[PDB]
Amino acid sequence: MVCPIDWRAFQSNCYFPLTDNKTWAESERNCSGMGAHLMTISTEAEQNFIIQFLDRRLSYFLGLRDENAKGQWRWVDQTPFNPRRVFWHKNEPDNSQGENCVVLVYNQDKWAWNDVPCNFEASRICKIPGTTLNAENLYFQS
Repeated sequence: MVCPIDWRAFQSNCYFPLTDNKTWAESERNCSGMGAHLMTISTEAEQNFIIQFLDRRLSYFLGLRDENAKGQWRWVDQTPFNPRRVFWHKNEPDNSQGENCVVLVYNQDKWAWNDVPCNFEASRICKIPGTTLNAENLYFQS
């Protein structure tokens, strides 16, 4: 909720969109170190509000990880797989195989989850919890 500079405060979380080129592995790697995680869509509002900050052309990595077509859809954050909230793009062929990580892509003029090889580089969203309250002496040291 309280976050540095341009982190979009929403509810209790903060979401920062990046248009740089990173793999899902590197985006998870560059995130988390900031106390944040990749864009983990907890609510349909998380989605519908973040796509207002996202550019209608880039594809932004989400925190949904599967690591071998295991069926282990988990958000790298804490958020479990939302059974009521699965926003697939469509019956999308793409190229997804092996490791599969969903991104928010604007295609067919619709924002939706598109799962792509996590070794692919694309844009990303980083989400940090309102942990700034805990970072009082923490960041005072750091």
